[PDB]
Formats: sequence, structure tokens, C-alpha cells
Amino acid sequence: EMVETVCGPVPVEQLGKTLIHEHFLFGYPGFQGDVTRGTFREDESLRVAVEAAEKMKRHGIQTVVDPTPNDCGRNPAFLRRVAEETGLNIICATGYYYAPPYFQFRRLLGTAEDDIYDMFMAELTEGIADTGIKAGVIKLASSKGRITEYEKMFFRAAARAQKETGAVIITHTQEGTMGPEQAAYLLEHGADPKKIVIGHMCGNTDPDYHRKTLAYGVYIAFDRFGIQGMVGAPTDEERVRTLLALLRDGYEKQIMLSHNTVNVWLGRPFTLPEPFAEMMKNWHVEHLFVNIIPALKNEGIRDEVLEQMFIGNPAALFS
Amino acid sequence: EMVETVCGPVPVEQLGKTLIHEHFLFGYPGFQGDVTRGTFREDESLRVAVEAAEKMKRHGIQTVVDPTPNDCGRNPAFLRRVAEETGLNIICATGYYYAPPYFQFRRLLGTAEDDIYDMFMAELTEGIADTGIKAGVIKLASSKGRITEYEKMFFRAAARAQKETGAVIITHTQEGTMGPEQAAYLLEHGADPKKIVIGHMCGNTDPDYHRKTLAYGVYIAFDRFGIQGMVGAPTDEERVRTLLALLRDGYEKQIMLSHNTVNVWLGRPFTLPEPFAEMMKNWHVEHLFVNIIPALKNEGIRDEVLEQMFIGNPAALFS
Ligand SMILES: CCCC(=O)N[C@H]1CCOC1=O
Ligand SMILES: CCCC(=O)N[C@H]1CCOC1=O
Ligand SMILES: [Fe+3]
Ligand SMILES: [Fe+3]
Ligand SMILES: [Mn+2]
Ligand SMILES: [Mn+2]
Repeated sequence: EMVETVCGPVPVEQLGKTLIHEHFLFGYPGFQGDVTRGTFREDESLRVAVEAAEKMKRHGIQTVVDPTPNDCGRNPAFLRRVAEETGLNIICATGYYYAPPYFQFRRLLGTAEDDIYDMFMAELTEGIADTGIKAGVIKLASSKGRITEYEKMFFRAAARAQKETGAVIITHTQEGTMGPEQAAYLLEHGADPKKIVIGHMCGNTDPDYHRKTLAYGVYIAFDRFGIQGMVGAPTDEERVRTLLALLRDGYEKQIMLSHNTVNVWLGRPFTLPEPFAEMMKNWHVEHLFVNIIPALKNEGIRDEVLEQMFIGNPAALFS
Repeated sequence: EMVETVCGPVPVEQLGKTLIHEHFLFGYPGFQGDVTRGTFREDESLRVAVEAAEKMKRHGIQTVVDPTPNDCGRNPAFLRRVAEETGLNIICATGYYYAPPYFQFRRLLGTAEDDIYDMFMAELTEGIADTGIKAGVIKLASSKGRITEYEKMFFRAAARAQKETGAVIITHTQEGTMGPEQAAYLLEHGADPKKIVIGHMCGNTDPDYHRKTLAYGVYIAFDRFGIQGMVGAPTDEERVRTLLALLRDGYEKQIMLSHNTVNVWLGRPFTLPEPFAEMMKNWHVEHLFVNIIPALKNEGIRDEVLEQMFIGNPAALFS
């Protein structure tokens, strides 16, 4: 019936057309230390965030899931201002970026898993900090080729919180690995497959890997459209090829699409070197609508299917 | 002549009796993510910080160096309130805690070392964030048994900044390793030995290691008095034994003492288990004065020598 947004509970039937994964603000953990030369400018950042939101609305987007982790500059009050300014629904997350010393220490104390669970529960059902704003998703990540014991604590805490709240879990997979293992581990700890999104699945170009992941009944996200040439992320050409194969296999009810944009970078400004700058030129919130979707239609993907991915799937995911 | 404190430039001759290493606030990197259950309470934190300062002033302490790193909750405006409240001089640092994603990324961009140098220079000569408060020390750290290439970037940036500003460098060594290598690397990049403090040297109990470090002409700090209880980690009894040997070798002009206290922990509150708790029971700002110093005097250490360590050495270090 309802889902927690940065503006409070909203009927799931009102979410409409949704981008499952985009960042209004993002900083890599550590950006905090570089505050002097990387100061946050609120007015300019809000202006940029709002322009990005208006671009999305132009393409009919009504809802954005912004899963910026707790240590990556997640700012619920800022996201509420963006929502208030634009009428967009924005759903935020609780979780940590892809071990940090704070949690090495609580592991020592032996309280880490319970502390993480308590954190998830507080942010899902009480509010983040003193904002009164609640997260609607739990964000998780694992390592390349392995789900470490550290990471499993988070997975276990997430499974517990998911069982109590019915919140959605969104994961990050590293370099196209551990999709099946993520789903299996969550399910083995009681998590609901219909409330799980295995993310960055576009990082793998082997359809068998996807089918193995999809067999668990979870959602999967091709959530990095526009990102090419870095991380050894595949090309958009490769993403589309993989997507087309799955869609022609009838998997549209388990697939969602996004760009993983960072519209305002936190910390010190930078500029990408010339070779990558060009490969990364389509990495913006309009890319799916101006480039990818028309290419899909040319390959015979019907509106029905597209609507299922952008509207049907988020509705079912959050209900 | 002058040193930058959180209240601005102060004559070095007014520093007087000094604790070279104590934290008013500290959180392990990652504490930021746990804001909801680990909210910073300003009034209570200030009250606790000020009480700690007043305990130090009771033992004649007039200056504290608080080298809390940039990513560990360093809060110059807070430290200035403590100083204003108590009359203490407080000198803060610029540096990162003992590679986080932010700097892995700038390493990719190839600008990391220059960025770190720029950061040091800005914080030493302009001010931290918008506070107008300048650091007086550069804080550095290396790994157990190795100074990594990542860490060496910081060391190189620090050496450059030190040559330009004459600022002091304070290091963290991990588990009694790399003292000599730290001094050698800094000196090889032009840093001034009389402006360097190799920290946590109390972590090693082999006097030859200390003498090898001292041979470079740097200061060394026994800066963790009261910290005891980890298996294989040094006891206060062991610290005193090592210290006594060096003092009887005539090294008092290169040695400084501290506790490395954390008076207010940032992030979620915790309680140490009963056994470790009892071992850690002397970890407070009065410990050197009520326990360690009287024990030194019983072993024949004269006031002259103690005065050199607590007053003479910091004066020479910062001048
Ligand atoms: C430029 C490389 C791509 C990138 O920065 N991805 C970021 C976006 C948010 O989560 C990530 O890891
Ligand atoms: C409670 C155990 C001791 C401990 O955590 N010391 C910490 C505090 C400051 O930097 C240290 O290394
Ligand atoms: Fe992301
Ligand atoms: Fe310290
Ligand atoms: Mn991601
Ligand atoms: Mn340290």
C-alpha cells in the first residue's frame, strides 16, 4: 500500500515511472576529510540537483530511488528540498558503501551485527538522524568474487530487518560477480525474493549468470547505463545485447533499468582525463530515454515491456 | 616565535607544560554512517571535554596537541570553545587516519599527491573549512611492517609542506614498526628532523629500535600511557622500563610523553568488556601525573629531566 519517501508515506500506486538507482549527491567515503578544498555549496548543489530532477520529469519520471549510502553523503533533508521543489517522489536508503575502522572496532566488541540491524531498523521505522525522514530501502554490497564475513554481517542484519519491516533490499555487486550468491545468502536468511534487487547486473555479459540469478525469483538491475571504460564496466552496446537476450526470454517482470548518475559530486571537484571523458559522455539522467530505449524499440521491444520495467516492476517491488 | 593554535598564533614561549597527544573528540572513520544511533550531543560533549581540560590544568598542563585526523571528527570550532572555556592552548592537525575510496579515486586521476599537499598547505596557512582556524601539525601514519606507496604520497606531501611552512610533523607507527623507516623517508624528502615526532614509539619494547630511530635526530613519543590489555600489546610497566633505559642513556631532549586519550567518542556509545575494561582503567588524562611520573621519580628521574620532556621539548619542537 505505502512506501516511505523523503516526504513521508506515499501510496505505491502513485510511484508511477521510476528510476531505481540515481544519486543526487554522492561522495566516496573519505570525501569528508577534504572539506577545506571540497566544501559543499548548498545553493549551487540544490540548483544542479533540481535541474537533474526536472530533466527526469521531462521524460515522465515521477519517482527516483536514491540509494546513496550513509557514509557517502546521504542527505535526507537535502533530498526533501529537491522533492519539494520538483514534485518528484524520492526514496532513500540505509546502508554502507562497498572493512572501515569503525566497524572493525565494533566487531571487536562483538556487537557489530546487532548494531547494524539496530541502525537499519531505526532508519526504516523511526527516522534518519533528527530529520524524521525514513529510508525505504536497505542498501548492501559485496566484494569481487566473494561475500566476506564482514559483508555477511550486513546481509544478515538486512535479512532480519527486511523480515520485520518488509523494506526493499538493493545490492551492489562488484564487477559482475556474486549475483547468485547474494540472492542465495539473503534467501537462506529468510529474505523475500520479491523484495530484493540484485544491482549492477549489467556488469556481467554472460546471460547464463543472469538466468542463474533470476532463478532465485529476485529482481535484477541494469543500473549503470552510460558508464563505459571505467571499472572495466562493459559498454552500453554490451548491456543492450545482454538485456535484449533476457527480454526475449520473457524475463521483463524481474528487470529494472537505471544510470547510477552522480549529479553532484561531494568533495574536491575533478575532471576526467580525455580518453575516459569521451567514453563517459552519455552518463546522464536522460540517456535511457534519448538513446537506450529507442534502440530497444528498433530491436522490437514493445511499450508494454518497457512499461513493465519502469512502472510495473517498481510498483510490485514496493508493494 | 609563534605557533598556530585553535585561538590563533601564540608565542611558543607561552606553550609551557604540554601534552603532545590527546583527543578531545575522536571517531573511527565510518562513525559518520552511524549518525542516527550515534548522534553528536554538543552540550554534553563540551561539558566532558572541558572537564578533561580542567583535570589537565590541575596538573599544570597549559597546552594540548590534539592531532585528531580530518576523517576522525576533527572539529576546530569545538576545540576553540574548549580553549575559550578553559584558557588551554590547543593545537590541531591536518591529516588522515591510519586507502579509503576517495583517495583511491584521486590516485586514478593521478592528482592525489598534489591534492594532499594542497590540503596540507591550505589548512596550515589559510584555515580549516571556513573556520579561519589553522592546523599547527601535519599528522601521518604508516602500516605494520611497511610504508605503502599510498602512505608515501602523504609522507612526500608532508615533507613538501613542512619545507614551505616549518610546520611540525607527528606520525603514528603501527604496533612498534617502521620508526626508523619513517624518519629516513621524511629526511630523504627534505623534512627537518627537529620538526618531526615519531609517535607510538612506546609500542616497541626493544631499546635498540628506539636508538635506531633516535639516531636520525627526530623526537619520539611514548604517547599511549594507560593503553593496555590487547594480547601481545605493551603494558605501562613495559613502557616505563623502556623509557627508563633511554633516559639513563641521556636521550631526554628527544622524548615526549602522552596518553592518547579519547575524551568523547564519536558515533554509537559502547562499553568495554570487564577484563579489558580493568586493564584500560588508567587510560585518562591524569594518569601520567598521578601514576607514571611518581614511579619515574622513585627510579631516580629528576625534575630537570621531566621538565625537559614536558616543557623544554615542546618549546624546541615548535620553535
Ligand atoms: C566514474 C565511475 C562511476 C562511478 O563513479 N560510480 C559511482 C556512482 C555511485 O556509486 C558509484 O560507485
Ligand atoms: C578501547 C581500546 C583502546 C582504543 O581504542 N584506543 C584508540 C583510541 C584512540 O586511538 C586509539 O588507538
Ligand atoms: Fe550507486
Ligand atoms: Fe591518537
Ligand atoms: Mn553502486
Ligand atoms: Mn594514532
